[PDB]
Amino acid sequence: QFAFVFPGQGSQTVGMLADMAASYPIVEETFAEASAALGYDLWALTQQGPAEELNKTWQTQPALLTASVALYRVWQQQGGKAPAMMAGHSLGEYSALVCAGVIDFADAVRLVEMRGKFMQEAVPEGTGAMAAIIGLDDASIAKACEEAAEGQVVSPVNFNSPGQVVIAGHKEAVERAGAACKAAGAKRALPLPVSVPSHCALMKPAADKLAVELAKITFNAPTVPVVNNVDVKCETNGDAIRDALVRQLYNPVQWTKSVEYMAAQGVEHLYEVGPGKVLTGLTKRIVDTLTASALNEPSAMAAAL
Repeated sequence: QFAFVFPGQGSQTVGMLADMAASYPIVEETFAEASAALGYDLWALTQQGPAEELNKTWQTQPALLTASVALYRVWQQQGGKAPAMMAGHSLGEYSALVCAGVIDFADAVRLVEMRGKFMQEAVPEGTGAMAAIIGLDDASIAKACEEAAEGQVVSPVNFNSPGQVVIAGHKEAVERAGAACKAAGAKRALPLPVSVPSHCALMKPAADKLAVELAKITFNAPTVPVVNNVDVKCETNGDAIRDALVRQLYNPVQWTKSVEYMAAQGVEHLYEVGPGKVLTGLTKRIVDTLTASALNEPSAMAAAL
């Protein structure tokens, strides 16, 4: 039994899905529905860039959501069975929720565009930072972050695997926290091309505004279980899912535990339904008997079907 996992911001690249689109017309059909909802040509953006445009997060998010949904749609169209469960990393949670039938596709597309805008404006450029902490246990990182905060905000924001954790917050505190992490034994503290300090308390006022938009959108019951980032819970009540998306934005993404949870439910393989191979690469680092592979190239897609 397999699950579908859906990647988040960082997995996009200019040219993504080009080959899948050439094998499967539904890809561009899907991107055209999205483009109609956004008022610009999403496909052309993903194929032509430039990268700097594709990496603006109010454009990244709809781009990635649409990419993942298109891949899902290819799977379904070609007779693929439903996954036992789904989970999506950050933005990817929206993708899962679309594919599980909870949010209308066009609704989600507009939604994550607004999400992106709320996030971007949350904090002035140059006030926030993210760092990748490499080779330190979760708990030592939390302590390091607590000690370093000193009335500013910094905390773990992605638990991606054992020994791979992202922190974020105010620039200065993220610096303090990196250093404390090194002092505690971390192999690396690598600064990321971030700005937007997502998934810490700085996103609150963005989350409040997201809540207002989410309430405008019909949420349906999921047709397959979706394990959420915030609680590692499969909610089925629309308003509970809604609430989980709000809380998701200013709380850490529990990817490690979500992947452990899926394995604990009997899942044996994760298909990454999205561009890139980020989540695929995490998988074995979380549970070394779990396998994973990506479904963004036609051959892989065929081999899996």
